[PDB]
Amino acid sequence: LADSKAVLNQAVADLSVAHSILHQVHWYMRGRGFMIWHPKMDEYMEEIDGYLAEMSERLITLGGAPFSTLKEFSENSQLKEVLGDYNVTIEEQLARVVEVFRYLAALFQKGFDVSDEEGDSVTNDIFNVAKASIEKHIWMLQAELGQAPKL
Amino acid sequence: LADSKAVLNQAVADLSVAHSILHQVHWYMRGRGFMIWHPKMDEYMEEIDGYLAEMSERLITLGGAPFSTLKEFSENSQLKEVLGDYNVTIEEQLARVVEVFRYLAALFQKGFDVSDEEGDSVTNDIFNVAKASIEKHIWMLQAELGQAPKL
Amino acid sequence: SLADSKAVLNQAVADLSVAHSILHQVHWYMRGRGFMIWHPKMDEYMEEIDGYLAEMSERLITLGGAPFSTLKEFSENSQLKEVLGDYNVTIEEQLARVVEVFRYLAALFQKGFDVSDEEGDSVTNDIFNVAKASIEKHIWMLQAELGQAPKL
Amino acid sequence: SLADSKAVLNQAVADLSVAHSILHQVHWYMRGRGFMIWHPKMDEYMEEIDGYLAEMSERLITLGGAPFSTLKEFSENSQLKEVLGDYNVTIEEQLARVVEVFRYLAALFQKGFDVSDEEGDSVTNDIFNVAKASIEKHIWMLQAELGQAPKL
Amino acid sequence: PSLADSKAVLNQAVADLSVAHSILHQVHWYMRGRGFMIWHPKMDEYMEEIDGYLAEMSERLITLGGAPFSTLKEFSENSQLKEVLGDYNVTIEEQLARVVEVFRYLAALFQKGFDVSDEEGDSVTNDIFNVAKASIEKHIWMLQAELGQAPKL
Amino acid sequence: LADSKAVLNQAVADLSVAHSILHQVHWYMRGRGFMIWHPKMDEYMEEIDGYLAEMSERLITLGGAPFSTLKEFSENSQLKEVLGDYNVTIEEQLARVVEVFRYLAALFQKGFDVSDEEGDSVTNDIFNVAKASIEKHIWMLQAELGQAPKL
Amino acid sequence: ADSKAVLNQAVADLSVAHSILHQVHWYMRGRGFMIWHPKMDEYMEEIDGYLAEMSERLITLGGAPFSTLKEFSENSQLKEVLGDYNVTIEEQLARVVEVFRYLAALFQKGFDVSDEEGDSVTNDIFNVAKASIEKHIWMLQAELGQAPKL
Amino acid sequence: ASFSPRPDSKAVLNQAVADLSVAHSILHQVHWYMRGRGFMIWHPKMDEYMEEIDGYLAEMSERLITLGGAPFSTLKEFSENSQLKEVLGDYNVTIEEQLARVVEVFRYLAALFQKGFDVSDEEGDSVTNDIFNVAKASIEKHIWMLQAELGQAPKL
Amino acid sequence: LADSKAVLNQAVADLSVAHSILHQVHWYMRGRGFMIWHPKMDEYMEEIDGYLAEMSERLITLGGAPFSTLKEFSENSQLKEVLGDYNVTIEEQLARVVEVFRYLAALFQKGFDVSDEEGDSVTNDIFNVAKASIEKHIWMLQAELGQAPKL
Amino acid sequence: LADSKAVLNQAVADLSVAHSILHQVHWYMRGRGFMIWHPKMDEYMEEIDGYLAEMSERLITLGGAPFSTLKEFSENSQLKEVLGDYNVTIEEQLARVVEVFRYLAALFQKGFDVSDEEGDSVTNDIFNVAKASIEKHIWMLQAELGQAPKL
Amino acid sequence: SLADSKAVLNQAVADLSVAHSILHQVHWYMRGRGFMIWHPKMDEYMEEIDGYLAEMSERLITLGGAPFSTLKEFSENSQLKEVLGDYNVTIEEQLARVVEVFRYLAALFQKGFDVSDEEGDSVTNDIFNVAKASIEKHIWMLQAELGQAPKL
Amino acid sequence: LADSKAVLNQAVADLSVAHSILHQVHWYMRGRGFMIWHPKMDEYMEEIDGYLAEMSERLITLGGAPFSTLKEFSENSQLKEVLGDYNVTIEEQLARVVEVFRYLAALFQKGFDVSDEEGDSVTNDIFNVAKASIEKHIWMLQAELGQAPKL
Ligand SMILES: [Ca+2]
Ligand SMILES: [Ca+2]
Ligand SMILES: [Ca+2]
Ligand SMILES: [Cl-]
Ligand SMILES: [Cl-]
Repeated sequence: LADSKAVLNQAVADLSVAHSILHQVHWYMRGRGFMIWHPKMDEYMEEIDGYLAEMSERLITLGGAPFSTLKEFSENSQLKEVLGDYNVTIEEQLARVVEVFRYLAALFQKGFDVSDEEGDSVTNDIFNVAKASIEKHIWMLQAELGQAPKL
Repeated sequence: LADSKAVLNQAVADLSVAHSILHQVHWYMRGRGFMIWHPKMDEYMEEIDGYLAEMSERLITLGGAPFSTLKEFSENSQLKEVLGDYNVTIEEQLARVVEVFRYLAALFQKGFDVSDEEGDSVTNDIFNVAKASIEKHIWMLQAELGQAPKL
Repeated sequence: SLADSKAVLNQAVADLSVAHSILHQVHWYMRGRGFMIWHPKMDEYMEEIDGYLAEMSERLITLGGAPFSTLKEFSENSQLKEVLGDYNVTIEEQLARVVEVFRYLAALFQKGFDVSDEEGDSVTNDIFNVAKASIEKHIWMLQAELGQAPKL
Repeated sequence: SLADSKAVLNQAVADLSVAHSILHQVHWYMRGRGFMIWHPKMDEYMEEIDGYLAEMSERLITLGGAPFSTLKEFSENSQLKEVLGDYNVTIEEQLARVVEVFRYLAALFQKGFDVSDEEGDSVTNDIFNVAKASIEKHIWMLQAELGQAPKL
Repeated sequence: PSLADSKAVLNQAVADLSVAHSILHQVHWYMRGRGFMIWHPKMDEYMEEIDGYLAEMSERLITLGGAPFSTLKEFSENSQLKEVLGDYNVTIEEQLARVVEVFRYLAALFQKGFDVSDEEGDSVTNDIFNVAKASIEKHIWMLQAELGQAPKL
Repeated sequence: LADSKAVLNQAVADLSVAHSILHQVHWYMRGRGFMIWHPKMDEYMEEIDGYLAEMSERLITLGGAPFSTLKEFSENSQLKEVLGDYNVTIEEQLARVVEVFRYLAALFQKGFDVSDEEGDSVTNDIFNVAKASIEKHIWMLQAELGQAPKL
Repeated sequence: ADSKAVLNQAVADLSVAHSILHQVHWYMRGRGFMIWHPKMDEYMEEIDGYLAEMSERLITLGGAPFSTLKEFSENSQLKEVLGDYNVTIEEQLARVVEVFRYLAALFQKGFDVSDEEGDSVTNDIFNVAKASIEKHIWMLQAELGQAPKL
Repeated sequence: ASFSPRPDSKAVLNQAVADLSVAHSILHQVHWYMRGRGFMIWHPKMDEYMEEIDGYLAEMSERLITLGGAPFSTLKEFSENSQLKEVLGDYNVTIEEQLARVVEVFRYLAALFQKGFDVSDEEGDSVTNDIFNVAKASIEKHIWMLQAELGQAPKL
Repeated sequence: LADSKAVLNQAVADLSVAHSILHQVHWYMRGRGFMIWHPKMDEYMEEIDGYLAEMSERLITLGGAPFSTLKEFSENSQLKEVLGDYNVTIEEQLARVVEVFRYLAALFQKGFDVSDEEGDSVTNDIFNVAKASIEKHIWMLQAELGQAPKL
Repeated sequence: LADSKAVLNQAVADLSVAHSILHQVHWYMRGRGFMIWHPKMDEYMEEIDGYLAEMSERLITLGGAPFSTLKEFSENSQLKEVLGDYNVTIEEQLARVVEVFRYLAALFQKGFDVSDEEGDSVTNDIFNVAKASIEKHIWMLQAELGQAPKL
Repeated sequence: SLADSKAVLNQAVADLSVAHSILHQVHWYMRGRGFMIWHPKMDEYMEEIDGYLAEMSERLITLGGAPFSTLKEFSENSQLKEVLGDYNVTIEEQLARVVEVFRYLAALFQKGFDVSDEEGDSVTNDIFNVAKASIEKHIWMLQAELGQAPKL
Repeated sequence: LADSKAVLNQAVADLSVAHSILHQVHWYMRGRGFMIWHPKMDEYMEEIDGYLAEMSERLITLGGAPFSTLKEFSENSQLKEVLGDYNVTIEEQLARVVEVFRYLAALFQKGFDVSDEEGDSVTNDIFNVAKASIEKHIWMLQAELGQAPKL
């Protein structure tokens, strides 16, 4: 992951698995707070989809070839998936979302660094904008869980 | 179409009493979650009013005569009302709404079946659409309570 | 100190609930020339009555009262009288029924205005004033359709 | 399998085309008290009829059929009869004409439902059910304006 | 070339539309009878449309170097429309027929405005009058139809 | 002006003449600030029309008979009109609008007081709301003119 | 009398034009379908708008609009044919051009007749319709690689 | 070059300018420092409350200016003339305590608006009287809802 | 796929793979018509996400457990994925979309039939509504390709 | 036909230079009134662009060939441009806009006359509508400058 | 260590809070020709200042900081000085005061840009860049009203 | 900031000529695809006008003096214009747009570099955002032509 194209493709894989994890959280959620957090997962999925559009389009624009099959996403992503379980508590589900978002914020920092080293300023801006928004979500999720952001 | 007319009128009575119960829950709600659930009861009331419109209008269209006094609603409905009470817990209020919705979904199954037996496809569809949404709400309310829909 | 304002707000909860029921009967059983305009107009009036019901019930809860909240309580405490629906009522008779209900509500709202003013409950007083204003405007328009002066 | 479903979709293409023309005649030639309500109301009904024409023609094409698509085909295949426009028709005679058209359409839509309910094309079946529901609701309202029961 | 007559007819329209607006307001306020609920707000739509022609025609007069009438005295004195005291006892049919008469007058005035501006070569003014006449004549057809009558332009 | 009906009808006349004066200011305006103040007169005319609607409708509702001819407006209004003149400065035009608004605010105080005495609380509120807005405009116009409101 | 006759001619011809456009919309296949199929809907809505304007003006003038499919079909100068899927996009768009050239010519006739009669309201309705139809002719022709050739 | 002279309807309007400015600051503190279950509904609710407070500040400051007054218009003036007390922000506060703080601020404001209602009524300034009445109505509705979240009766 | 729950879960897997395939077509598209069909794939992706929401939520509501990992989607779907290739023509890409949509319409017919025999009229309607819309897309794509729908 | 096409093409050149002049006025404006008049130039530019669209499209429709290079616009326009200068007063700027608009209104009268002579009624209407609005702007600009329109 | 980025964000919280107060003073005490344009313009500028306050305070919280959140803290930490309101200030003087505040904010935002670039806090860096761009554009417009170049 | 100012003014000239070229393509377009690409040129012109506003305003803000005559735009732009020609193929028109956009993207990279060198971070962002969008359009135009972006 030492060129802009490679880190954008890593993000295509990781955002695709993150979307799948968010969807599991949305579907399997139970507990007090469901009525606010279940639809919130749809907002986060739309957010992730937007990152995926910006980063995939930029990769194509640069002459790359985005991963575009579930096998590629699953094999390249560093995120791990588990079977859905309704008995996970809402506190646990929100903590899972924070863990996913911390990973994405770290990936986006890597993308920011790789693109800055290569002078790809457009790609650098894409990762900076996505990092800003995801870190704001981490502050809010952590605040609901009674915690500091701990970036 | 005597039985289709009869089940549409039963729904007019039951939806009228359901709306009154939801209004009670809206007004008397106290406890953590109030700010989400108090306005949610307004959304459920608006939806119940929409079914009351659809079903009353269809009954009139079929040559029936809708119940249209409080006495007729209360005496024909199988839902029981009790005095308002601020000390019902918020989770008990949600379970009250689940009980009302389980009753409505069962009524709408009966309506679906009666209208099918009398060949009244328009009435059958009104009950089918209403049942779908009420069952979806039962899932969400049960999820907030940490439980399965049990439908 | 505000027992009477609370009592008149709860009277309004009952009467607005029965008024809504009567308006619904008019909406459903209406037949006659003018149906196409007055049938949906009843829906507009029902939505407005629901608005006053929200304002007045919320104010009652806010003052530490307990709104009537069952159909039996509305029926027993309202001063309005319901009758079985009948398609043979003329559309002019239906509109006159609405005027009668509205004249009662305007009178109830004046009572609420006076009681709340006596007790110094200026917020409740304004709720009854705004509601009375609009109901009276409706009485003018309904009466005008019926070829009459408002007769307030 | 699909023959009856396609045939009734095409019948509906012809009948809806002629119904649209009849409603346009009513819209244009209308005179009398109620004009200002009922003249624009015919535009609303015409837009609804055009909506069903789009749904039904599109499903027919989708199923491999070929919609009627000339005025001659519409006129020859429709069971509705058109007459010269006449400004002397009374407004209640115009509304009765619309009710007659709508009763025919509701019966056609019931036929469409009947050939597609188990047998035939399930998507066609939903289209005809939604259309029948709305037309029957209009028959109630038109009949109510005329002081009558729906008499379905 | 002199646009004195295009200016004069625009100003005549300023006065007449002002008085027409007042008559329509009277109809709106004093209306009683079956049909009130559709025709009372309809008079508001008509007032708004009359106000729009007032804006178009006054602005064009000003643009042409004219001086619009701008006092009630000037409107009342220069208008050819006559006003009567408001009366709640006028039937809906009579009120609609009064509006028809006002509108036939306006359509006639706008035809005069069309002809004068055409003769003076003022094509912008000409178009303003043409567009206003078209809509007023459409309303006359609709009002007359409510009254069970042909437009009879 | 004896009673609520009478003061409402006085306002019908005075608002009608005020609208005419505002229209004159709108049409005849010339000078720096035209592009702000010419459309502002349209806003003020629309506000005036709104009070005319509220007050006329209330008068009809009370069983009165609104003035409804130009002769009645002109004869009963206390406002005086003069011929339009392009040579009036914009600051004189705005001062003329202030004068009209001070008159209306004073009339609406009279309407407030008469209706209060008669126990006509609905009419009372109409006059109070209208006075509030007109006085706010007097502040703003006076400020443009470099002066205190001086109510 | 002549303005009324040409308005009614337009009622018939616009009715048939609408039917032809609908045939084009329904039977369309070929590359370009996804842009041109919904474009026919826009043209149909525009044609219905002219039909409203022209029929209402005719009624307003004391005329009696054609108001039956048989009257439209018999009085229109446009010819309809059975619908067929085996028509290329270029032939479909050329059909639309032919119908629009006809309408633009009819609207010019309406303009001339109304001008002669001094019916300026009717004159303007024909002028506005002709302007828009001619703009569509340019675009359709351009898609076909052609000049407008009015 | 002196402090605003200590002073009627103008005086209570200016008191409200100071108190609303401090109430806004306290709501903003609650918004920023909020943690605990309920954050996702109450954090944005504070923004709605701040916008509402800003609305009253506009109504009341504009009325004061219209009456020939001179609103407080510096942070020193708001802080020193307000009866509300601010404390340093702290993340360790529970949702229940945060909402209780908002209730206390709103009870104070409703009491101030009753005083403004009473003064303006005595003076015959009916426009000012209505501004205070409308603001009081909405604040008291919020007190009911906040209290209901806390399981409490409104106690108004 | 013997009960409604099983066919709804099959749809969860197949819609998830169909979404991935549509995303590939969106990204790798080249040829005349790109400017209209590239954004059309976004519309189809949103349509598929809509089907997925209706069907997953109904499965949860019925007491089932949706597939919710990429491994589950890949393994259970009958749709096959291939590596992205820019050197596929737009005609080939649209034909690929038609193939996917024919499969989904056939799945929705299976779901319609299973739910119909169970008397699960709500689930039956979800499949019928999705059938109707996807088959309308097949008509349009085929028409662009110069062909009959050939359902 | 030839003369209408020639006047429409003249308008394409003149509107292009007028747009450039108005942009200069927008950019170099300084003085009291900037905050009203700077954005007003944008409204005027948008309106000029609208006439450029109408007149160029009509020219193409008639079989003509619009000027479509800056060289053609500058060489064929009758309007003269000068270097931008911040030192111009607001009132001098507005006067420059009035001069441009007077020229455009005269050109549109010529276009109206020529198209009327040729019987090109569609072209005639385009010039008439454009002239009407430009003359209304001349009234308002002149009013701001304390003057009559002086058409 | 993001000590310096946190510190400059908190400096902005204080300074934006005082700037909002100064703009509110200008809005309230404004008199003179141009009032009708510049009085509401101050509301737009206040809304903009409040937007930057939200962006910068939220970023500070997200980074683990603790925003100033009392009026005493804002006043004591801000570098901007407030004076008592005065109706007798001319429009030109009021606008010049706003320019001076905005020049200060732009310089603060350049400091925040610099500090955050040095510390590698690219998200904070972008927040200050976007705010500086807009404030500088306002300086151009205000100076242009005042007959002057921006003189950044 | 002399060189940041100069590159902004270069962009004012270049964007003005690019808008003229895009207008020519819009007007003279003939061939299959006209109906999608003709209005597309309007979107691209509106976007170019947006950059012209951002860049000109920034130049004014920095104390510069934007080019503001057609002569200055033509003299300073490096884009060459030719006479309009209806017989250019539609695919050649799209390739002409790609050539103009490759030039603009190179100009914007130069603007990014010069402003970064001079420490003008605001101007730097303006150029980065504009370059990102133009590069995205090059991908899409190239894809229509069946080819890679080839940045
Ligand atoms: Ca950005
Ligand atoms: Ca409790
Ligand atoms: Ca060619
Ligand atoms: Cl509880
Ligand atoms: Cl070509």
